[PDB]
Amino acid sequence: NDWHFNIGAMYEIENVEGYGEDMDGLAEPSVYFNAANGPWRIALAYYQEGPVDYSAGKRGTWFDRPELEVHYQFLENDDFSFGLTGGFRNYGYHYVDEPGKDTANMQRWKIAPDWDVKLTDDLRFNGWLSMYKFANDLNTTGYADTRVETETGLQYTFNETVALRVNYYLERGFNMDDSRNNGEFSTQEIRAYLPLTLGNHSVTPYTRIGLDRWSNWDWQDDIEREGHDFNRVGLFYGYDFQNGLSVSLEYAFEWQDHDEGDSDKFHYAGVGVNYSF
Ligand SMILES: CCCCCCCCO[C@@H]1O[C@H](CO)[C@@H](O)[C@H](O)[C@H]1O
Ligand SMILES: CCCCCCCCO[C@@H]1O[C@H](CO)[C@@H](O)[C@H](O)[C@H]1O
Ligand SMILES: CCCCCCCCO[C@@H]1O[C@H](CO)[C@@H](O)[C@H](O)[C@H]1O
Ligand SMILES: CCCCCCCCO[C@@H]1O[C@H](CO)[C@@H](O)[C@H](O)[C@H]1O
Ligand SMILES: CCCCCCCCO[C@@H]1O[C@H](CO)[C@@H](O)[C@H](O)[C@H]1O
Ligand SMILES: CCCCCCCCO[C@@H]1O[C@H](CO)[C@@H](O)[C@H](O)[C@H]1O
Ligand SMILES: CCCCCCCCO[C@@H]1O[C@H](CO)[C@@H](O)[C@H](O)[C@H]1O
Ligand SMILES: CCCCCCCCO[C@@H]1O[C@H](CO)[C@@H](O)[C@H](O)[C@H]1O
Ligand SMILES: CCCCCCCCCCCC[N+](C)(C)[O-]
Ligand SMILES: OC[C@H]1O[C@@H](O)[C@H](O)[C@@H](O)[C@@H]1O
Repeated sequence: NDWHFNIGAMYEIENVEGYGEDMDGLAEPSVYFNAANGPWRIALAYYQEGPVDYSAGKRGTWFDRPELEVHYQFLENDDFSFGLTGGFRNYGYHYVDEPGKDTANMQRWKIAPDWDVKLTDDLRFNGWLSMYKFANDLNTTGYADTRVETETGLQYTFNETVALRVNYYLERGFNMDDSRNNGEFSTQEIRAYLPLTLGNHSVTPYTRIGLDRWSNWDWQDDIEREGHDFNRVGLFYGYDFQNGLSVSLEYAFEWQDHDEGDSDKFHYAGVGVNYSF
């Protein structure tokens, strides 16, 4: 048909309390492009994660992450939309003072059906399920070869200005390859959002309530990545000029109730820009 394209840049931040120092902030630059015809979406992304910049470069384990995906929109229509994504991703780890470690490259393969089913003129049952295989350098990297993920639930529309999404979120890492044991975990949350849609402004308060969560790792005392889920309240802002230029702001406070002397607390901040054409 016609072709559509986007390009954008997002910069995110993730902190931990207190003052302190617990050590001491992540930074997540990233850029994307997508296109754009028909039931076909082509996407590529570049992401990178590491400690808060200050680079001599005396950094700390960081990692970069090319991404490519293609999405096929089988059926779209007000009754029952259905869709699919295959994805490939590469984690390019660079360890900095982790004895026994220099560098890793683990791949992730992704198969994610998605859906939007009408229930009434005010209720929808939308969602995505996502199946992954992770490939090389697992021992080094700690991932677990297989992982399921899904966020699905109900949307109710008060009117063109206010909506309510309440979802079940589930994330299981497990190993298909007995015997490997590394990165096994399970997360369950309820997620609730109230997308406010005020002309060009867009605000969404939201929250994640953990149902049950267990891991194999970050407690006493392992380093941090995927995944990695916390109770949070957050708010997302978004503005569309109709240029084709949008920007966004998001902030979220996350906690973990504990039995130590008190409890671990996190901050997320996140600005984006997107341009359509
Ligand atoms: C893909 C590129 C998106 C924009 C990159 C983020 C721009 C800011 O880069 C920033 O340098 C500054 C040091 O004062 C700080 O504000 C940030 O912590 C640092 O990462
Ligand atoms: C990644 C997007 C590819 C777009 C190709 C379909 C046509 C849209 O843009 C196209 O660029 C092509 C060369 O790049 C030419 O064949 C077309 O004449 C030009 O219109
Ligand atoms: C720009 C739109 C033209 C369609 C691009 C080629 C695909 C047309 O063919 C489609 O592909 C599907 C596989 O994804 C199959 O279910 C069927 O062969 C068909 O519906
Ligand atoms: C045969 C080894 C790879 C050859 C290059 C292209 C074929 C890759 O095909 C497969 O993609 C799968 C995605 O689900 C992965 O699980 C596998 O690691 C891979 O072998
Ligand atoms: C995301 C918002 C959650 C509320 C929507 C689902 C509430 C579950 O309630 C259900 O709703 C159906 C629609 O009338 C009723 O017909 C069912 O009998 C009832 O069990
Ligand atoms: C509208 C939002 C729906 C919330 C549903 C909460 C209960 C979900 O059902 C869940 O199915 C899981 C499959 O992994 C089981 O393992 C869990 O025991 C069960 O709680
Ligand atoms: C994972 C790194 C942070 C990116 C967060 C994107 C915006 C806020 O996270 C939420 O995720 C949902 C996924 O189903 C989106 O549908 C919501 O609109 C969005 O508010
Ligand atoms: C995606 C590309 C981003 C380029 C952004 C360049 C603009 C720099 O952003 C700066 O914001 C500050 C607010 O604290 C103001 O004080 C400055 O006037 C402004 O230049
Ligand atoms: C189960 C229904 C729950 C309603 C959904 C509202 C979730 C948003 C959380 C609000 C936090 C934002 N606030 C109010 C502090 O500004
Ligand atoms: O569509 C929302 C997307 O969010 C991402 O964070 C998930 O990893 C994808 O599987 C999902 O499709």
